[PDB]
Amino acid sequence: HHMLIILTGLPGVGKSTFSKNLAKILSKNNIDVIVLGSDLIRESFPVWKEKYEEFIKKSTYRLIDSALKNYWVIVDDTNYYNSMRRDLINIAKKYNKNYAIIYLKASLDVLIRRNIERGEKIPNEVIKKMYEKFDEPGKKYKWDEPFLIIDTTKDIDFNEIAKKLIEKSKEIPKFYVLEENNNISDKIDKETRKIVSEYIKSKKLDKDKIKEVVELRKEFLKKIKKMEEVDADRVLKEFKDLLNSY
Amino acid sequence: HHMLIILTGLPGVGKSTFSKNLAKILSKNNIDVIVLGSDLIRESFPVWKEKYEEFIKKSTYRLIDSALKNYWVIVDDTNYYNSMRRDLINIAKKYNKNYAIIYLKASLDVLIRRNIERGEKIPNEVIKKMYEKFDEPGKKYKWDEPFLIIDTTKDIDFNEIAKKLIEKSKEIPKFNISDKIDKETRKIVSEYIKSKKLDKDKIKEVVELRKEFLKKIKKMEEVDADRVLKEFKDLLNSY
RNA sequence: GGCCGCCGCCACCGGGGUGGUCCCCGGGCCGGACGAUCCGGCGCGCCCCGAGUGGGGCGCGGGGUUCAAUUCCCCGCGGCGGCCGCCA
RNA sequence: GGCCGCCGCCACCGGGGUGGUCCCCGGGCCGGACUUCAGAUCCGGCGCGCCCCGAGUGGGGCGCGGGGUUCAAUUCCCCGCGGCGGCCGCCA
Ligand SMILES: Nc1ncnc2c1ncn2[C@@H]1O[C@H](COP(=O)(O)OP(=O)(O)NP(=O)(O)O)[C@@H](O)[C@H]1O
Ligand SMILES: Nc1ncnc2c1ncn2[C@@H]1O[C@H](COP(=O)(O)OP(=O)(O)NP(=O)(O)O)[C@@H](O)[C@H]1O
Ligand SMILES: [Mg+2]
Ligand SMILES: [Mg+2]
Repeated sequence: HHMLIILTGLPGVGKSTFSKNLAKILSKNNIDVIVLGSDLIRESFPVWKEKYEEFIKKSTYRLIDSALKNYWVIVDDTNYYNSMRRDLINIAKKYNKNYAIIYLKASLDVLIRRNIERGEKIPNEVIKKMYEKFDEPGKKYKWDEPFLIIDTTKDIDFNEIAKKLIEKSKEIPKFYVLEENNNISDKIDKETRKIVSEYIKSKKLDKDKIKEVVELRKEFLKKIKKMEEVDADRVLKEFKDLLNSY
Repeated sequence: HHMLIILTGLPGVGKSTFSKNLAKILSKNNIDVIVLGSDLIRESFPVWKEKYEEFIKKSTYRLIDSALKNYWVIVDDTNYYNSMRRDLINIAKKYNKNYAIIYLKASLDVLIRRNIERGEKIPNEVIKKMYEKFDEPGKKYKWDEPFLIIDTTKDIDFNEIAKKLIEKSKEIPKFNISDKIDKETRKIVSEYIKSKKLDKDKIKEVVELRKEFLKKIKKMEEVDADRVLKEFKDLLNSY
């Protein structure tokens, strides 16, 4: 069906650009997609202020969440922390939708250069620190491993990428658990095991004979799971008797 | 406090531009303000589709709503219908905040000119019809009356506008027994008048009789409906 | 990136049990005796034996307890995860 | 923009009620009743208009937009004037 696309990468690596191109392709593919990012709101404020961020984070997540109920969502954001990427995944987990992390990278070189061409709104010094404190996706959690790693300096086959994503959208997202396909059959197993250990201690057996006692139980148990009705007490005696006449 | 500023005007009249300016000024005035408009989300879609509108509307209102809890909010939208403007007011009504409608005007001429300059993404034909069906703010409801009417063709004193708004933000947003005796006695009198067909002079007395009785009772502290109503009926029968 | 938790380190995969030199359930695969069925088996390393096919022995991160450790204790490696680090 | 509607025209202001000649509740003011002052108390009252009497100061008549159902209209109905709203129309 539809899925959540999480982007991750340092400022200026080309995330927003990426989003719009990827978004157009996906459209041509008859896929309703929307690009959401914290900036949408953050930049709706004439000025920036630390106190705004709480609201911004909350407002952004709400959009993604409500948007993910009906459309493909490409999250255009830094997500330089893994716990952020997690938060975004829990949204897809919540609506049981497939999710794909796309990590865009580029050498600090290209980043500093592009930031200078932007007026250096964000001090080069910051860009440098972020590059260092950035959480390499996949390095800590397997759920964090990137479905793709894109190098914005080289070409990009948006058609191939769109193809791969669509195919993953069709897969089954197993976020938590499943079952595929008793007590008495089990109690006989456990008990016979203890009985065999008792017999082995009372006869001070050697390696050779013990292996027969073990095979003796194996044969015994096989003969029993063939019989329909069985009683713990009864069987356990037939076993002890079998061991005594060994 | 903080208030909800509603913008209204045809596409290209200068709404978004207006918002950014008004927001900057309000900022220097130590006021936390945010600019929100349906376009924010609509344009987050690579292409446009009728079915997106529902989400776009709902998602936008949610933002304005959650934003108006902590910040001033300038709604940058066309809102060419009054029912739309109302729906935004209901938000301010909900949080009991002041609201100010700002109508941006411009001759069809300036609009068509500006639309051409934008690539005419919106066919001129459309701009023309929207102009012909733009609900003139105030024309139907007093609550719709514009706090201001701005002509984007002439200059704009953002400092003056900012001052007026601030001042309006400070204004205040607006948004038994004795009775039962009166009612019943009235009924009793109508009943008595039906069962005896009195004369003009006579009924005038019955009415003055109730008048005097009622006055005598509003003097007594404790009273019981059932009880007094009986004393009245008895007084009626003994006259 | 910091803190902490669960698990694996018995050897086809998954799940589970267990002081027995492993075992049970499901799946897969291989071989032998007879075509389905019956029976046996399954990884890596090292060593011995056989002209060869093949057969057999030893071991399974380090150490402790024990007749015996996959299991129980301490340590080491690894797998997975949780919380938080939040325009940067 | 389309469709539907509410309130006032009882009379200090606002809300409301009720076929009883009006009233109920809150506000404001004026005055009477207990003051040097001030938070308070109970109680009478409060608008508009046309005509007349004060040979002086005040009081008297009647009406409360037009008509109808009525013994009685503030109330119920039709219209007028005055004030206000609801739903919907939705990139456009
Ligand atoms: N594939 C690309 N190759 C070269 N330059 C690119 C590419 N994509 C984007 N750019 C340019 O790199 C600069 C930043 O791109 P942008 O998409 O804004 O990055 P971003 O990560 O979204 N930035 P930010 O939102 O601040 O984190 C602009 O000059 C883009 O035009
Ligand atoms: N005060 C102004 N005087 C003259 N031109 C203006 C003014 N304000 C804005 N413009 C120009 O008018 C064009 C559109 O302005 P814009 O602010 O986008 O209007 P809008 O109503 O927000 N448009 P839309 O979002 O499509 O409804 C741009 O060229 C603006 O620069
Ligand atoms: Mg960006
Ligand atoms: Mg605009």
